[PDB]
Formats: sequence, structure tokens, C-alpha cells
Amino acid sequence: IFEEAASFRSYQSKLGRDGRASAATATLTTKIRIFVPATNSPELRWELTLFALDVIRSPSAAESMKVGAAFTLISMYSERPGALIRSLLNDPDIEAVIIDVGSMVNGIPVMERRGDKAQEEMEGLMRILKTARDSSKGKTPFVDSRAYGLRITDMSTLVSAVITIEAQIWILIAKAVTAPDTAEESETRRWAKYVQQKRVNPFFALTQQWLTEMRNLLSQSLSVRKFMVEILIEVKKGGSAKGRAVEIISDIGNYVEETGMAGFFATIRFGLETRYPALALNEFQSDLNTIKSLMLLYREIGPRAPYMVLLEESIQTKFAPGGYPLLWSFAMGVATTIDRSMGALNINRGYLEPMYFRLGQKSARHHAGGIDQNMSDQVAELAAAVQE
Amino acid sequence: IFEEAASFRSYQSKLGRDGRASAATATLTTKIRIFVPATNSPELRWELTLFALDVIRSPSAAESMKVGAAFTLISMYSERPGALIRSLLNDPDIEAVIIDVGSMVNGIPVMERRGDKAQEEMEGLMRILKTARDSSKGKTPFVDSRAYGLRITDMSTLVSAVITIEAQIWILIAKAVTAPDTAEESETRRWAKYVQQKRVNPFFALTQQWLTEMRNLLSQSLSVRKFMVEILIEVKKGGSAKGRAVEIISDIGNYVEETGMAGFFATIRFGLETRYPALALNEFQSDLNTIKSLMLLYREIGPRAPYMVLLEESIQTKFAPGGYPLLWSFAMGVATTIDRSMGALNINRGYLEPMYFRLGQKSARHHAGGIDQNMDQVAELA
Amino acid sequence: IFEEAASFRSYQSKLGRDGRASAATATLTTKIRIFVPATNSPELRWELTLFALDVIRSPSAAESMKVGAAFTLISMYSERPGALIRSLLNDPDIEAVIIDVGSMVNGIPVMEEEMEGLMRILKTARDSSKGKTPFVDSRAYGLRITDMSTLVSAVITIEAQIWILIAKAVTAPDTAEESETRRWAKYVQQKRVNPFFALTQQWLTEMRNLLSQSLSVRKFMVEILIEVKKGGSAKGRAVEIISDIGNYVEETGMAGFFATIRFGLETRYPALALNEFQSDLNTIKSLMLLYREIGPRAPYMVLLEESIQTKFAPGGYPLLWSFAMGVATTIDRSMGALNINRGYLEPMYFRLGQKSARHHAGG
RNA sequence: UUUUUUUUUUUUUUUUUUUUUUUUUUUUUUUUUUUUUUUUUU
Repeated sequence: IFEEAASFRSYQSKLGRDGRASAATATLTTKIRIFVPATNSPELRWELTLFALDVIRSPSAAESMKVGAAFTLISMYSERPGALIRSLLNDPDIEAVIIDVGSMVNGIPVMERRGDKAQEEMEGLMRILKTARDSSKGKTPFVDSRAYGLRITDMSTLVSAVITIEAQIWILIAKAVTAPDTAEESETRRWAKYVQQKRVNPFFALTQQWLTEMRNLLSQSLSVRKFMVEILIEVKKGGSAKGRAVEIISDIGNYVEETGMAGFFATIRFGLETRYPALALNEFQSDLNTIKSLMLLYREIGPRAPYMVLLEESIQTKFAPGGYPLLWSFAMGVATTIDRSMGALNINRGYLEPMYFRLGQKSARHHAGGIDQNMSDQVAELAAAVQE
Repeated sequence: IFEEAASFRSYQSKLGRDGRASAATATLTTKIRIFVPATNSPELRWELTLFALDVIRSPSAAESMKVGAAFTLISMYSERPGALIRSLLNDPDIEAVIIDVGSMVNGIPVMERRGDKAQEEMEGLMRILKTARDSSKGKTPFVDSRAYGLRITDMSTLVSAVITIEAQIWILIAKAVTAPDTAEESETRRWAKYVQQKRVNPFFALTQQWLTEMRNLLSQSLSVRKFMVEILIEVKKGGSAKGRAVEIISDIGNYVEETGMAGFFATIRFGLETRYPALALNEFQSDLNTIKSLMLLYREIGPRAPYMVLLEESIQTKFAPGGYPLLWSFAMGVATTIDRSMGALNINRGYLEPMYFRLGQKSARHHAGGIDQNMDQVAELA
Repeated sequence: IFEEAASFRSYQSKLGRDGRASAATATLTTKIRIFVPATNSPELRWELTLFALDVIRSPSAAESMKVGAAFTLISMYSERPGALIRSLLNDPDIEAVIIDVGSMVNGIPVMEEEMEGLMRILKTARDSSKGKTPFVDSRAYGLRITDMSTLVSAVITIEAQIWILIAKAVTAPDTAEESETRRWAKYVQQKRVNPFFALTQQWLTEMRNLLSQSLSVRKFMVEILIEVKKGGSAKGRAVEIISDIGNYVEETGMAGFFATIRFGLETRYPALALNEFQSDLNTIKSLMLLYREIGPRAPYMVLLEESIQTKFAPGGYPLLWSFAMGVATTIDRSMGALNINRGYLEPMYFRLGQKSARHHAGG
């Protein structure tokens, strides 16, 4: 009877989820040039890191070059850098041409030594690098200038530095596509952790100017974020020890999971986990059936789930908290009242209904935390603890 | 006994739904010309986009050409544009001739392969382009005019632009055939989202005037909506990686689903999901049995169901509320009273039964604010 | 119904735990040189200890050498030094090159220009340290020990001085002295440890700092520390001192888990089923079962920098934790001296949890 | 040795009523924003 309705709501939610898309939908691939580490020697590499930092710093280079540069910069992790990028990079939007650098002996950019893309290629590069320097008022990547010039000579220094720069990319992911302004507070909080824990090599601490330029590149490019989230999923999978580089990524992951799905987890933490005596309220009769459908749906979305927002994954929209709005408005009302850390959150969403929120705020709070709906005069004594 | 009646109501509802329609019903075909990207090279692709934007901007081009132009414009997604159209286009009203000229040496219009015989064609195109410019008082497609003028030089610029225009077509679809006036609030709200989220490249922003001209073309052509809904179903299917183009479409999809079937879900959301004490209203019984049969029917109709309105699908009538108006007038009465966002939707139909709707409302008020459906602090909730 | 939600919270937490990592993750491997104990002679063992103490004391010596030194120093336990390191060392970031010469003619920094680089390193080490030698009372630093019994007495004494550090190196790398002395008192009072080999505060601080700042070393240490801890073996003097230190080292840097579990939660004060804590208890349940699933590394998660450690970190059950600290501080005289000035603590719940126990000797 | 009397009788056809008449396009919401380490002793 009633059972059919609930099952039908669930049916709608899962209808047409299935099936495999026709190949005709395959979109025009965008060509990106990625210069990639040609040998496992610090001589070739350190210079290439400097080049890549500067490509991303450049006002003068085209966006197509800049994406490819960012891919160079955040593939320095690998034992075999070019192979790591080419083999894991898996998105239809973008078609890579991979160039293994020829020892990178021509200052900051790299040239085709024998077969020539063009003789002016180096100038397209020289222009890029000059514009980069000039527009940034001389500033090298690191906050203390000696580090910008370093030209490091051994594996030990290399790994110290590379781990440092990589960690500074991965600090960004956490907010680049969830709140790319307001960012500084959080990204500095995460910086402090890695340094205080001695996980990253502090000589290589990177300038706000460089970090903002990279944060913006991440916000505005899908193709980059796709590679990042591909790697972020791959290294999140268990059953491996990690040394310093991959370890910092994995560590950051524990902050990066669920990010930009605030509302979903918020309904779970506040309101739902809370289970006040008022859950069966008429609205809650349906909204609860909604949440059930949502949870089973979330399960079905599967391996991508922890990072849907970073992936721009459309399924994400369905998961968005506006989907159960009566229960959610009550979930903010309870959550704000009960958890001291919450409420600091940005609560301006259209699906908030004041009347339902007020009940959630007061129903819990005037309830002294839902004292009445808890399940030697235990009840009464707990009055002191409420302090209101 | 009583069981037979319930089964019989269901039987009536499903009766003669089955079987396969005779091929003799094959309709008089409309012949339409679709100019389609001949090569994956930016020179041709930019020029062809300008051609197509102008076809849609024109007062002077014929409707048959304009539909074919709109199909050019919203197939710009494809790596092989001709293949994308030919392979997804699947509707027996409209029969395409696909012209895949890549040479684009014909200025504003396409080149004509017949040469001197195409001379009439080329001047028809010229008239179309002139009339487009003149009728629009000089306004190019984009809101900031430098963009409208800008000939593009790379893949990067191309994809930025194409993604941008495509997104601007797909924003329309959700309301073009559900409420083609009153549209602005919703379509701007969706515009704001895609831009704020940095999903599409704002240098390419398309003018209100052009978008209204195209929205109207979409409302008044079935053939265009058929191709759009074909694509909208195809890319809604899961288990595929997407590039930026298909991703924007898919994202829009999540707003486009259920559109123009307001009433069907409203009985589900309000009244039904609510499980109010009055579900046991004696009168109600037969209507509840009705709605149940409808919901299971809806399920059985299957793949087209999320976009039934856009497809003009006949079955839609049945799913129409007003097919169960007693349980419906109560469902509006509950819904509008209990959900703060509802009631702002214009619900004024002749099938509404005031007394029963007020029973729905009173359901709230006489419920002591819905205490009736409590499911000793069941009235402690000012 | 409600049961599904609790199960779902748990599902989210354990989702993506599974699977095996793509080779593409492999980071650029660092070469480290390890001089390693040549054979069963006190001659080699003492000289190598002196070499290693000086490598750590050196102002001029490279990080790559220093780590390798540390690995020599804390492989002294084994019957076959170089084999013990090579066979237990199981970390991808580092590739060890082992030198295991019985020749031992080359004290601390021996040749295989390089030899003069080594000489500069050793000179700079001596000079910068103002001659201050490994052991606290000078004759002990100077004295060659020549036979098995004296050798193992000495080696186990230096090694125990390394292993006293692990207990705080990655959890409180300053303010260390109090703890390391407290552990020293135990081993001496129990007559396990030979005070002739007392090691100088200058050297101990230099080594403590090396442990804090090098991950690769700590990885190997914790690998060994876990391996020997595993059951069904008797230990004689050397391994016994490690095992003894282990009883301070276990659960380290998981204070919040054990503390909120032991104090507050296991105490189960009749305010346990708070209308606000229901989700948190469900949280902690999920946490405990998760902890189980993480398995063998669990007693040393923090020391291993193990990622999931983050999930176990105490901010994960904040309501219960704030309340439980409020109980713990009230009931246990020794607690509360533990620094809980953290941003995630809930004042209101601490005032309540504290009150619930200390209402009137309420507990 | 055995012991009586036995059937049938009524009623019976047909009669009413039986087309239809209402209602049924749509219209609201829908991106993102918080905290995520560490510091007792045995």
C-alpha cells in the first residue's frame, strides 16, 4: 500500500542510472604538450622543476601550455615521470603529446635538439619565461630567495625539495574546487601541520603569490583536476606502504575525502545521527524515505564517491543536500545547536526553511540538547549539564 | 469481491497498451538541410559556428533551415560532428540531408559543390546573414561584442567557445517546453551556477536577445526537441568517462529530469510521502488505489519517463494529475501548507476541489500544525 | 530503518579501504650507504659504535650518511648485523647499499678524495662538538672493549639509549628529558642496564633530533620494533630491554582513542545515552571495528606515520571525547596533566561530563 | 401350525425496466562555503 510509494520514489531515483553510453558522444580532444623527466638524475630534474614552477607563474604563456606545465609539475612524484602521467591519465577531453626532455640544457625552457617544432619555439618559451619573471616582479617560487636559485646536486636534496613542492600542490586540492576564495585560512592550517610534523622540507616553503597562481589554475581547469583526482583515488586504495612523497599525498587524502559534499555528511552527522524523539514527524515520514534512497544511491556511486565534487561528477547534483530539504533544514537546526564547531559554516542555501530550522534549533536546544528525547533521577540531574 | 474492482481499475488503465503499431502509419516526412563540421580544424569550426549563430539570429531564414541550423549548433560537442548527428538522430517526422562541407571558403555561408547551380543557394545564405544582422540591429551573438567578432586560432579557444555555446542551448531545454514565458528566473539561476562553478568560459557569454530567439525556436519546433531529448537520454546513461563538453550536458540533465511532470511528483511528495492520518479517509481509498496503479504504470513506461513532457509523449496525459483529482486537491492542500517552497508554484487549475484541498490545508491547521501526523512533545513546536 | 543509517556511516568509513595500488605511485628511490657489523668480534663492534656516534655528532656529514649510520647503530642487536638490516628493512623510499667489511682498520670514517672528504667530516664533527665524546664520563668513551660479554653489555646499553628515544621522537620531540629519564630509572632499578655506558645529553639530543627529522630511519626502527614484539618468543637481555621499552611505546599518539574509551566511555556513567551523543557512540563503534581492520601496525600507527592513523585521531568522536576528558580529569589524579588545549574540545560537554562524575563523588 | 388393513381425487400461459449527456496541456525548489594532526604515568 504505502510500501509501493516508498519503493516508487526509490525507483525514480535509480531509473536510467544503468546502461553504457554510445561512442558517438566522444568529444573533440584538446591537444596538450607535456615535457616530462627524461632521466633519474638531479642534474636534469632540478632545472626542469624550476622551469615548470615558472611555466605556471608565466603571464605570457598560453593556457594550453600552462595545463601541460602543471601536469609536468605534479608528476615529479614518479620514479619514471613520463610513464606515470601517460599510464594513469585517463580523460577523453584531453590528448597528451609527451616529450621526454633532452637533459634540458638550454636555460629554463627545453628545445627539440635535432627535429625542430620550430626555431622560434625557444622564443615562444623565452617570451613565456620573461613575461613570467617581469609580471611577478622577480619573485622565485620559494619564500626565501636562496631556495629559488638553489640548483641542487644530489638525490637527497632533490627528494627533500620535490616532496616539499608536491605537498604544496596537494594542500590546494582540499579547497581549490570547493571554495577557491576564503582559501588561505585552511591551506595555511594544513601547511602548519606538515611542517610541525617534519613531513616536508622547510627550505622549500612556497610563496603566497605562486600558490594563488596555482590555486587559480586548478579552479579554472577541469583537465588538471581530472588527473589529480585520478591519482588521488589510485593512491587512496589500501595495502601498500608509502615513502615520503606518496605518504604526504595519502595523509592529505584524509582531509580531502568527502570534501565539497558538506551538506550530505552534515545531514548524517547532525539531525540523523542525533535521532531526537521528533524524527517520525509527518514530514520526517517522507524525507526519511528520501534519505534512505540517498544513502543506497551513495553506495551505488561507489569508487568515485569520496571526491565527486572534485570530479565535477553530475551524479553529485543528485546527492546535493537540497534533495531532502525539510529534513536538511531541521538537520542544520539541530547541528548548529549541538556541535560547537558547526554554525561557523556558510548556511545560505535556498532549501533552508526557517520554520523547520527554528524547530531544529529550538527542538534540540530548548530540549536541553533533546534531553526529553534521550532515548536515581538521571533525567533531572542532567539539567545542570545543559546550563540552559 | 472488492479485490476484483481494484484489479479492474488497473486493467482499464493498462488495457490495449500492448502490441505493435502498423507501419502504414508512417508520416509525411519533412526534408531538412543540416550543415555539419567536415573536419576537426579550428578555422572551419569557428566560421561554421558564426554561420549557425546567425541562422538562429535571422528573421529572414525559413523555419526548415533554422531547425537544421539549431541541430548544427547543438551537435558542436562531437569529435566527428556528422557521425554524431546521423547516429543519434532517431525520429520519423524529420528526414535529414547532411552536408559536411569543411572547406568553409564560402564566406559567411557554406560553399556550394554544384558550383554555378549553387549560386541561388549562396545568395539565399547571403540574404539570411544580412537579414540576421539587420533585424538584430547589429547585435552579435555574445553580450560583450569583441567576443562576437573574435576569429579563433587554436583547439583551446575552440573548446572554450563550443562548450560555452552548447551549455547555453542546454540551459534552455529545461523550460522551453514547460513554461516558455516566465522563463528568465530559472534560466538565469542555472546560468549563474555554471559560471560561478567555473564550468564554462565566460568570455563566450551569449546575449538575452539571442537566447530568447533560440528558446522560441526550440519551443515551436518538435523536430529539434526530439534530437535534444535523444541526446539527453543517451548521455544520461552511466558507466562512461566524460570530457568537459558532455559533462556540462550531463550536469544540466540533473535539473532537466522530471520537468513538466510537476503534478505526478507532487502527489508523491505531498500527501503520499507525508502519510497523514487522513490516508484512511473512507472516500480517499479508491483514489489511493488509483495513484498506486498510476505509479506502477509510470514505472512500466520506462526509458522516456524523465522527459515525457519534452517528447510530447501521449502517455503523459494519463500520468496527468486530474486523473486522480480528489487525492490531488488534498495533496496540494497538504503540500502548500507544510513545505515553505511550495505554494509559490502557480497551481490554479479547474480540477482542484476547494473543500478537499482545504481538508488538506486544515490537515495542517486542524492538525495543530500537523501534530495529527505526529508519527510528550508532539505539540511543543512553535 | 535507523539501523541502515548507522551501517551506512560505517560503510562510508570503510569504503575504498580495499584494492591494491598501481605501480605508477612508486616514488624516486634514495640511495643510502650503511656500514654494517662485519663479524662476531668486539674489536669491530666497538669501533663501529664509535664511528656511528661520531657520524651523528658530525656538522659536515650528509643526511644520507647519517641515516645509514643510525641503521648501523640500531642493528647491533643481531647475530649478523648486515643480514638483520637487509632482511627486515621494508620501505620503498630508500635503497640501502650495505658495506660489511671485517677489516675494521678504518675507525669511524673509512676509505673505500672521498677518504679526505670523510676526514673533513670527522674533524669538523670533533671540532664543532668541542671534543665532547659519546659517553657521559670520558674514560668510558675512550675504552676499547675486547670480548663477547663486555661487547654485548656495551652494545645493548647504547641500543637501549636509541630505543628510549622512539617513545617520544615522533610524539613530543622537545620536553623529551622527563620521559627518557623516567624510562632510564626503570631499567637501572630493575638492574637490566649497565651504567658504564651512560650516554651524554649532547649526543642523545643530537640523535633525538635526527629521529624526529628523518622519516626513513623511523620507518626501519618501527618495522623492527613491531617484528620483535610479535609473540611466541622468549627474549634474553638485548631484545628484552627493547620489549620492556615497548610497554611505554604501545598505543603511542593514539591517546584520544584509548583515553576516551577507557575514561568516560568504559566508565559508562548513567548519562551515557545522551540525546546528543547517540551518533557519536555509533561513530566510536565504527572506529573500534575500523581499528581492528587496520590490524598489525595498530599499536605503532603514529610512529609509522600511517595515513589511517588520521581516522583514529581523537577529533573523530568529539562530543564523546570532550565529555570523556571532563570525566577523566575529574576521576584520575594523574590525568589532566596531559595537554588537551585543542580546538576540537567541547567546553559545554567537558563542563557536563566533568560534572556527571564529580557531582558529589558521583562516578 | 397360522390369524389385521392396503388404489385414485390439488395447482400450472404471458404482462416491468434497459442509448448517450461530467472532468483531464504545462507553470514551484535544485552548484560550492565548518573543524579534520601532535604534548599524562606506568
